[PDB]
This record gives sequence, C-alpha cells and structure tokens, in this order.
Amino acid sequence: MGITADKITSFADWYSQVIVKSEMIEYYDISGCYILRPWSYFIWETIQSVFDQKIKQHDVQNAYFPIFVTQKKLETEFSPEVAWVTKSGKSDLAEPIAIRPTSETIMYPYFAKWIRSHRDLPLKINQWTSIVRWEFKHPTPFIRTREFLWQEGHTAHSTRKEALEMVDIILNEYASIYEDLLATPVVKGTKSENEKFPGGDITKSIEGFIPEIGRAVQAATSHLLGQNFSKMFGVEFEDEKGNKEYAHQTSWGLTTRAIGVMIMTHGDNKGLVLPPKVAPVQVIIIPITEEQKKICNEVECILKKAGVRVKIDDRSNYTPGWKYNHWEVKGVCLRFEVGPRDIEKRSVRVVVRDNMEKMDIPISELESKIPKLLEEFQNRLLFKAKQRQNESIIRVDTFDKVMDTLNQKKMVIAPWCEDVSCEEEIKKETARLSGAMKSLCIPNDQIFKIEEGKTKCFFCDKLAKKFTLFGRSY
Amino acid sequence: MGITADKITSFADWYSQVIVKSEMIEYYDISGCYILRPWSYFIWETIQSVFDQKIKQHDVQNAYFPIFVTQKKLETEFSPEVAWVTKSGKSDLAEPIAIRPTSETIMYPYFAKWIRSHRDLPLKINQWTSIVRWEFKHPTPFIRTREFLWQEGHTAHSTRKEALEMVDIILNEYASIYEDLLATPVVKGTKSENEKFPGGDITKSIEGFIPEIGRAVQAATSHLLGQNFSKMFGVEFEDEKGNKEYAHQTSWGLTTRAIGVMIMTHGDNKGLVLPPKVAPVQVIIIPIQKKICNEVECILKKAGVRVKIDDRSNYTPGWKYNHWEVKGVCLRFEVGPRDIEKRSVRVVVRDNMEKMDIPISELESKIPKLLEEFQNRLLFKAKQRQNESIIRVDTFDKVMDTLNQKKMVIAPWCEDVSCEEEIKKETARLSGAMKSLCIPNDQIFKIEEGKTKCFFCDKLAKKFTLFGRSY
Ligand SMILES: Nc1ncnc2c1ncn2[C@@H]1O[C@H](COP(=O)(O)OP(=O)(O)NP(=O)(O)O)[C@@H](O)[C@H]1O
Ligand SMILES: Nc1ncnc2c1ncn2[C@@H]1O[C@H](COP(=O)(O)OP(=O)(O)NP(=O)(O)O)[C@@H](O)[C@H]1O
Ligand SMILES: O=C(C[C@H]1NCCC[C@@H]1O)Cn1cnc2cc(Br)c(Cl)cc2c1=O
Ligand SMILES: O=C(C[C@H]1NCCC[C@@H]1O)Cn1cnc2cc(Br)c(Cl)cc2c1=O
Ligand SMILES: [Zn+2]
Ligand SMILES: [Zn+2]
Repeated sequence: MGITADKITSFADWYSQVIVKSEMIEYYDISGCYILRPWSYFIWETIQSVFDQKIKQHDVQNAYFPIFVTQKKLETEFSPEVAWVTKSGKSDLAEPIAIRPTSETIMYPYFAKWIRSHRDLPLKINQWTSIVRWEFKHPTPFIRTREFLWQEGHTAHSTRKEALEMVDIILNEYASIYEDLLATPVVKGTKSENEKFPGGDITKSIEGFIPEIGRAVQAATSHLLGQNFSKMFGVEFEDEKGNKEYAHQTSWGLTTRAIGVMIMTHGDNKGLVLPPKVAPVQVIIIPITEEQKKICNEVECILKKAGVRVKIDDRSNYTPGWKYNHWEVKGVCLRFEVGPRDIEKRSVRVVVRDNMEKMDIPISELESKIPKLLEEFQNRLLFKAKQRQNESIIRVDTFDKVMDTLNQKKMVIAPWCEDVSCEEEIKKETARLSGAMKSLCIPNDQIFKIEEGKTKCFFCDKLAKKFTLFGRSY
Repeated sequence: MGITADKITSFADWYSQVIVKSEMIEYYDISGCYILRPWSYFIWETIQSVFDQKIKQHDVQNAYFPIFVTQKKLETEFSPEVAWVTKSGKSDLAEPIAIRPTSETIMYPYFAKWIRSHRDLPLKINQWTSIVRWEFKHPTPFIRTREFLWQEGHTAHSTRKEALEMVDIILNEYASIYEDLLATPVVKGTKSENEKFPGGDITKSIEGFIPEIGRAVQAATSHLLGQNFSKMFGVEFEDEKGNKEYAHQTSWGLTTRAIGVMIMTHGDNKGLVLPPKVAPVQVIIIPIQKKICNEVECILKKAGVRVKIDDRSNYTPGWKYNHWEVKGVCLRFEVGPRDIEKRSVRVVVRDNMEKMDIPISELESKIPKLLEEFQNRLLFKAKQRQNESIIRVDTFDKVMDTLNQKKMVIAPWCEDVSCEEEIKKETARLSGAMKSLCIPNDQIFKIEEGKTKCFFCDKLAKKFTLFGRSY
C-alpha cells in the first residue's frame, strides 16, 4: 500500500497513514498513548546520544529520581491533569501518590540537603525518563501524548550571571538538535510574561511552524528560575565571607515532540522523507540472480567500511515496483537499482528520495561519492524547510491585515508593547473574529527596527518595545 | 566520615552506610523507592551500553511500549502486587488502569497482528524501562525495590530449536555481564518445576550468593515460553506449505539488582571496592608541582583512563584518602616533593593496600595493565569464596548444620514438586526455608544410574541440585 491522502488538503489522514504504513507507530487502546516501533525509536536513540554527548562537555551528570511523589510534596508549588495511584491490588492506599508530571518537587528538597557551601556549586543534573500528563486537549502522535519521553535538566549556581549563561548554552544546543540533526528550522526567542512558566523569571524557547496547517509548535524550552524555587525549598549556600545566599537555578526539557515536527516538516505524498543523520537505513540495494549476488555484496562492503547504513532487499516474492514503494514509504534516502547492464558497466543506478534525481555511479567512486550525496541531502532538506518558514512570516504594523494573513495560514511579526492585558485582548479578539492567535516568542534576532519613541503597538495605543512573533498554536 | 559497621557482624548497617556515604543512593519518603545519584547511575549506564551492543549482534531491535495497561488486558493471564490509577485530578476514571509490572499483556496482542507468515520471523524486540511492583516483602536498595529499572527482551521464532538456542545465547550474555564486567561469579542452570515462571515451559537463570549473610539471590533469568502465550493471544504464522502454527516464544530480563550484588560482593570495612570497568573514577591524583599533576593526567586520558585531580586546600591528605576510598576509587596517586624530585608517582591500590613507585615514563604502558590485574583479582577472589560456600551432602543429616554455617548445599535430587514443598516446610520448622536455586548446567558430581537416591525423598535422583536460603 501507498499513501492515499493528500498532504495539503487532507493533513490529518495524511499524517496518520504515513506513521502507520512506515511502521513508526501503532495505535493502542488507551487514548493518547502510542507504541514507538523500532523505526521511530531509532530516531529517539540518536537524539539521546547526540544531546547526551553535548551536555557532558558542560559537566552535566545523569541520574534517576523516582516516578512517584506524595501529595504533600506535590502541592507545595496545575493539578487537574495529574494521574493518581489509589490502590495496590484490591486494597486502598492510606494516601494517594502521584505519577510524576515533572520533577521539581521530587528533586529540589534533595538539592537543599546536598548544597551547603559555594564549593558544592555548580550542581548540574539531568535525567532521561517518561512523563505522564492527563491532557484535556485532543492527542496527536508525538506532538501531544499522555505518556511521552524526555530529558529534564536542573542546575544550580552561585551567581545569576552563570545561570543565565547556562540557559543560553542549552538553548543553542536545542536549536542545533533541530537544525543540524533533524534539518528542521526553529526560531530562538523569549516568552512574553503571559506565556512564561510561572515559577521562574525568564523563559526562552525555540518555536517551529507547520506551514500546511498554519500552526506554531513550541519545540523545547529553557528557564532562568532565579531564586524562586531556592527560597521555596531552602536551597542555600555559604558564600566566601560566611553569608548565606539562595542559589540561582535553571531548568530545561525536550521531548519526542521533536520527532513529529520533523515528519510533518519533510514528509510528502509518497511517505516519510528522513534526514540521513537519523534515517535507520540510508541506502537500500535492490537487484532486478547469479553474479548479481556477488556485486550487491561488494557494494555493501564498500558502504559499510565508509560508515553508511545499508541493507539489501533481495526477496523473490515481490515486484521491483512493490519494493520501490515500500522503502520510499519508510523514507530511505538512496535506492540503488542493480540489473544486467549495471553489472555489465560496473556501475550502480541511483534514485534520490526527496527529489527523484537519477544518476549512474561507478563502483570505484562510491567510497567518496555517497557520503557526499548524503551531506548534500541533509543540507537541501534544511535549506528548503527554511525558505518555506520565511514565506510564512509576514510583517504587519496594525491590526487591519492580521486576520487576512492568519487565514492564509501564516505567522505575524508585529511591533508590540508586551503587556499581559494587551495579550489577553489580542486572544479574545482573534478568537471572536475567526482559532485564537497568541504570542509565540519575541525573537532574539530583531531584523526590523523600532524608531525610539515614535513606533506604536500594532493593537494597543502604547509605544512598542520590540518586534514579536504571533500566530495560532498547535 | 568513614564506615563504622562491620560487614560480617552488622551487615545491614554496613550496606546502608556504604551506599549513602559513597553518594550512590539517597533514601526517599515513599517506602522501597531509592534515588540513584550519578555515582551509581553511571554503573547502570555502562551496563546498558555493553548489553545493548551484544544483543545488536543477534539482531534484537529496541522499542518502547506504553506504561499503562487496561484491567481487561491484564486479567487475560500476581493480583495483590499491581499499582492502580483510579483518578485524574480529583475526578474518578471510568475504569482503572495498571502501571506496568511486566509487558507480555501489553506486547503480545501486537505480536499477533504483525506476524502473518514465516517471512515475518524471527521477531526480536527489547525495551529499557522502569517497572513498578508493590512488594510485600521488606525492601532493600538495588536488590528488592518498588520501582526498578530493567531491560525486557521478547522474541518469536518458527521452531522450538531456534527459540531455545536464543534462550541459551541470552543466558551466556547475562553470565558475561556479571563475570566480565562486574567481576561477580554466577552459577548457570535450570529452575525446578516448582520455581519456574508458570507462563512458560522452561526457565533458565543465573544465581549469585552473598557469603556474609548466607543468602542466594536470583541474578537474571531467561524463559522458553514455548507455545503457551501464542495460544493465549493468537500468535500464529503460516508455514511454507500454508499450515497455521503457533509461534515459539522467549523472554528474558535483568535489573538494577546487579548493582547490589556487585556491591555486596566486593565491598569491605573501608567502603566500596569497584571493578575498574565500571568505576566512574579509576585514578585519583592527590598532591601533598601542579605542572606535574596535569602532566600525569594528560598521559592517562590519552591512554583511555578516567582520572581526576583532587587539589583542594581546605582538606587533609588523610581526609582525602578516606573520601576516595569510601567511593571505591581503584588507584590513588600521592604526589609530594620527594615524588616530584624522582619523576615518579607513589601508587596505593584499593583492594589490597599494596604500595608501588612508578616512573612517569612508564605510565602509558603500566596503568592499564594494573587495572586489568585488579579486575581479574576481584573475580578470582569472589570465585574462591563461592567455592568454599558450596558443600556436597548426600542425606538430610548435615543439611541444617550446613545452612547455619551460611552455606549452600549441592545434593542428589528427585526433582518432584511435592519433594520440594516438603523440603521447604521441614527446613523452616527446624530453624528460614531452604529451596532449590538451580539445577546447574555443569554437573561436577556423578549419578550411579539405578542406585543413587534423593537426599530427602525415597525415589531415585535425576541429578545434583543447588539448594539454599534465598534473599
Ligand atoms: N503532551 C506533550 N507531549 C509531547 N511533548 C510535550 C507535551 N507537553 C509538552 N511537550 C513538550 O515539552 C516541552 C517542555 O515542557 P513544558 O514546558 O512543561 O510544557 P508546557 O509548559 O505545558 N508547554 P505546552 O505543553 O506546549 O503547552 C514543551 O516545549 C513541548 O515541546
Ligand atoms: N523487586 C525487585 N527489585 C529489583 N529486582 C527485582 C525485583 N524482583 C525481581 N527482580 C529481578 O528481576 C529479574 C526478572 O524477574 P521476574 O521475571 O520478575 O521474576 P521474579 O519471580 O519476579 N523474581 P524474585 O523477586 O527474585 O522472586 C529477576 O531475575 C530478579 O533479579
Ligand atoms: O514542566 C514544567 C517546567 C519545566 N520542568 C523541568 C523540565 C522543563 C519544564 O519546562 C512546567 N509544567 C508543565 N506542565 C505541568 C503539568 C502538570 Br499536570 C503539573 Cl502538576 C506541572 C506542570 C509543570 O510544572
Ligand atoms: O515478569 C515475569 C516474566 C518475565 N517477563 C518479561 C521479562 C522477564 C520476566 O522474567 C514474571 N512476573 C513477575 N512478577 C510479576 C509481578 C506482578 Br504484580 C505481575 Cl501482575 C506479573 C508478574 C510476572 O509476570
Ligand atoms: Zn499593546
Ligand atoms: Zn525427593
């Protein structure tokens, strides 16, 4: 089978067939829960190892804290989306316990106990875990699940300056995970006061955007918590002159959401298209079997010494047409066809997945040439998704064009006053008129200028502080 | 602070002090749940990566299935020990859902759907996860916890031969994790009918033993499930001539218990002793000059060795010596003026207290080599202690005396279920219970075919079996 829904006009059906026929996902009989079959789980394992290697270079250490937390401890800080354990076997528990929705209330009482002097700082912890949250919005594979996988990092420092720089380091690593690994463009910025994590001072984030349906997605985040939680839990150290001070904290997380943004970004009407740095198989060799079976395996050896993941499909019970569609659906980058005249010429017929480009390549040039085609594919995918991200951002300086452009499926960049009240009104109005539009982020990179004391909010009557990105959110 | 309990006369207090002062573990306020701080989590990560690479050579693929299961699906195949979610926020759920205690009932309905033809076999799946089980027995860190981490492997094959080959391959990799990585001796064998996993036909395992308290522990396990589960869930394939048959299944798992067994095996009255293949830090460099410390260091990183300097002014050399000893660092380098003058390092070796002077010029070559020697020494001594703890008995008479010397018993046995049941009752009354641990693969001792009798029952013995008190 092939894909029978169109990406642009039947997106939901398209996304569903693509993740099921590729064997990325299976649907389960508890709503919002999804099985990650090997084909998608390989992508998560790759993300794990690249990010892990990065944080190790800034001395983050891995640990594992428990999945349960008591209500006493959870209700020190959100509650209707928490799952509670009340029973073991048939008999009621004397008091209920919560499955972990995040680890602050599990971890921080122990930070208080371990930290006594500036010499115990910095303290940098990370754990890879699963998380449960009882979502009220409708679920969607990867993007919004009841159980998801993530890492959560939690640091403590002696100055604000050192904590803020760790916030920024992590935010850059996250951007690199999306751009360099997943070939998915993202926009770095700061969250408005209405949209930030309420238990912290600042929240930075990366935003991405699915152009076929007009919706922004928050792709990862990184908080300067400051002294908010350190006062709340008693996290304090003796400085050099004997004086107790409250530590300056950060936290940050990234989830399997990443995998879904990537699929929705690169996929087409024939199936998955995958970045070669995360594709479980990059090259599949299909012979049209006598001296064929010797040339196939020579080609395999060559690619394997070179570091390329390659398989041969030499099954007798399938048409070459069937095979072509099977590996296309699974997003294999390169497809080598090997028949009689390919043997006769000592060369391989190549078809490139994302563009349908055909090429013949002598065998003695494979060692050099294939690694280099894979680097080109990786760069072409990021370059195209970025151009489409740019086509989707429209500058507006007043309210009158907004609704026209949200209905073309776009994001808005607009000068803005950043007040909470202003944001709440924008929301009410856009909803009424359509569905609501919210602030996504204030981009770190301001490609457009504020004339000092002349430029107005695009909505309120006040003066603008900066330009800000707005749109409808997944 | 150092260790103020004796391993032999105060084992419980000893084990607790060692894992807390080492900074491996922190106690938490829900019983049976323990935090794994980086010093112990590093050892789990190492286990993960070594086992992962091995199973990949036999084509096992990793996946991740959900944590929840419906009571409908769970009660197709152990009731009082499962944890139930009944509420989100303040509102009751329509129906309760179980946190995963094992994954058969989560995985196998999907195996039934994916498997149609012999061309879809073998199917080989592994997942790394956490598990919850509401234990009734008293908890102990690593050994028996409410939440634990593990891998669970689940396979399906078109013949029993191939499924059994896979059971044995896994059992050998588990033996190798304990022996080659953790320097901890284990005994391979087959579980008795009374002790095997009821859902399957055969269960193999490795058993460890802690000589200081006289108790066996089951270290990992591996089942030939045969066709029992395939019939229960409908896992069938068509052969080459169109005939439907039920697939032949295996499963196997290993948990964070491994870390506990290793700790209890090698640790002494000064603290952790760690196999160098899993020590988070292998060499600590302590100065009593700084160009010379950083030189030794560089030499050791190019060589592939995990090394740190402790150059803190506010602590005495004797405080540092204890600190890194408690934490089980293999090799301690002392660098004073005397040492600096001679272009040599004073070395102190953690398990034997042995002292050496090594020239800086010889470090590239000689430190790896010490670390291999230390790794082998640890396994060698634990093996000798395992042998002293195993006594041949041919009748019931010396059994109790032998259990009360903190030992295991190897004995001729008939292998009946009713025989084992009675052995349990009697040894309990008389002390608590002894049960069968395994029937070793390796049968040192010989059966007189026709003449040799059960040591307890009056029937004929099938072969020699290992019995003892279990953790
Ligand atoms: N249900 C979910 N499924 C998958 N990923 C999620 C889910 N909820 C949040 N995420 C991701 O987790 C990252 C950080 O989590 P967190 O900041 O706690 O989320 P949040 O505040 O609830 N934001 P959001 O869930 O997007 O409204 C987010 O930036 C999302 O990319
Ligand atoms: N509570 C626990 N905590 C940690 N590890 C455990 C626990 N229970 C079992 N294990 C380990 O998990 C492995 C797989 O065990 P499993 O198939 O569940 O058998 P079991 O009958 O539950 N074992 P046991 O707890 O010794 O009676 C065993 O070989 C044990 O080493
Ligand atoms: O989860 C967070 C804040 C941060 N925690 C560390 C990892 C990165 C993450 O952004 C915000 N958050 C999000 N969702 C939640 C859902 C529930 Br239910 C609860 Cl109780 C609490 C929360 C809650 O605190
Ligand atoms: O967990 C098992 C059998 C195997 N499952 C796959 C990994 C290896 C493991 O040995 C046996 N077992 C053990 N403990 C259990 C506890 C509960 Br509670 C339940 Cl419901 C079920 C079980 C249960 O089935
Ligand atoms: Zn305004
Ligand atoms: Zn008998």
